[PDB]
Amino acid sequence: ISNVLEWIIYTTGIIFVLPLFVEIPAHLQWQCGAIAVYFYWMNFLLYLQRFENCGIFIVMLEVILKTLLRSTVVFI
Amino acid sequence: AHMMNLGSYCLGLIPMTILVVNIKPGMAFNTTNSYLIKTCMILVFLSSIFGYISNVLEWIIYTTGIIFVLPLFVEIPAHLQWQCGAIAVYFYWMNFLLYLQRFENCGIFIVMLEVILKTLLRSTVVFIFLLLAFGLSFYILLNLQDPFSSPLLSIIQTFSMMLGDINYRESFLEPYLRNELAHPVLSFAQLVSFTIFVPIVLMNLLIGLAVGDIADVQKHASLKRIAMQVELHTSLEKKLPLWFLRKVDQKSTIVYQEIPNADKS
Amino acid sequence: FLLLAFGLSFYILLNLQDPFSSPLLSIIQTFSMMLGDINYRESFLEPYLRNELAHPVLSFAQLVSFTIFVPIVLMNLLIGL
Repeated sequence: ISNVLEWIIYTTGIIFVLPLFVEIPAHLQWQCGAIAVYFYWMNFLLYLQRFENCGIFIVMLEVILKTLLRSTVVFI
Repeated sequence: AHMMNLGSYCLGLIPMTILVVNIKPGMAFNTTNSYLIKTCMILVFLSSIFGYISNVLEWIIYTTGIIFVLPLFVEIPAHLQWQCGAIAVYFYWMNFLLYLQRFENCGIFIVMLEVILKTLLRSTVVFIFLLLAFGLSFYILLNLQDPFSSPLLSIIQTFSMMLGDINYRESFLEPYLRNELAHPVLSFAQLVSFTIFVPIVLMNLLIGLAVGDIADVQKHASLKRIAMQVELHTSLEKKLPLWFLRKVDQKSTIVYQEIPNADKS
Repeated sequence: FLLLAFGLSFYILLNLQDPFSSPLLSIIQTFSMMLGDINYRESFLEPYLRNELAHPVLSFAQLVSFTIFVPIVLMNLLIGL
């Protein structure tokens, strides 16, 4: 749900910008930057869940995706 | 009357086809058949000014038509003119669909398409943040490789990726065996996540909206159509002068796949 | 009439490139393009890096519009019927 997203996003943001305050490998930092961006935005969708125009769209998408995961265990 | 309006638009439509089918793409503006072209050209220039959602379409189409044929009355760059010709053609025809919105055979089809497309645009703002996010993630993981250089290429590429083909599974594999692509461990994960979130689920949901609303329109389709014809005749009746009434009117008629039973209250 | 319109637009933007020479090839090509594969995203990209293809600015727009109006929405509506 939303709170492990709130966890992961911040920690990856931190790795993303530490090397101003230490020396660290450079590629690694750049690497986990990718994850930071991606999770960042997709998380941001759930904030856009609220309002009127979107507000119906996303609940639809979350529910359909949970419906997807039972299927994903059996075709996994 | 109706056809007459179409025709005013029609003697515009067949021109475009003739000019761009007959000659040619490239030439600054080219050699016989010279009359076919002169006639159609002047006819178009005149077909443009007559009148001057649907009205910004009525704006854009005419102005682009004008750029399309000015260089007979000035010197201008040639490629530019040819370029905005493309837009002119495309918008031209798609606009023409809305005139075909009227009548019976089509008359239901298109309202369906416009409504479904508006239903599409809320979705397009929210995956214009989502697909954008994916766009950038793929931007970062493989822009050693070409094409992924620069943001814009990446996002447009992923956009194309939505459709169907992945596609360009000749773009992970070969790097990976090359060992060119950095971050195998993560990147494969990225693609499996990607297919869990756009090729399959998003598409299916969009399909879901499609089916829901189209089903809803067809549920009481007949009224939408007949309300189209009555509306048109009432808003034709009011403008035309009273003395041109009965005639035409028989107020009688000699007599010498229609509408579905299943819908009911 | 609609797919014909698209056919001609792609006719004008990339008929330096082959196949788009002549109307008939173009319209049939776009027709095939409806199905699914774009497909032939090996037909914009490489020109563009070549810098062969004229009108990048507009043309990319043309393809994004195109995918908004046939691969996704039209197909889904036909599915709807």
